[PDB]
Amino acid sequence: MTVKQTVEITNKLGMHARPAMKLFELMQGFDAEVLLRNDEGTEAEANSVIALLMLDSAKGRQIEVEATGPQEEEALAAVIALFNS
Repeated sequence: MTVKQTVEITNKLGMHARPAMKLFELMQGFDAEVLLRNDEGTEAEANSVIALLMLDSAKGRQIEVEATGPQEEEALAAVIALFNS
């Protein structure tokens, strides 16, 4: 059913890497295509660390999370708890 949400960072959308990178390494756990973007117009497909570096400038912005696959919720929901920190 796809899942997508806009997580307002407090100053760390996991952008850093470890957590945002877990999506990917964890994606191997959740079958889902989690998409990370900033309402700013910055778009990052959970897997393009380069793209994640983009939202790094986040710090206050808001991210739009979108996952799609069997476990897109657990995945997007796992980041969220992370995006939500």
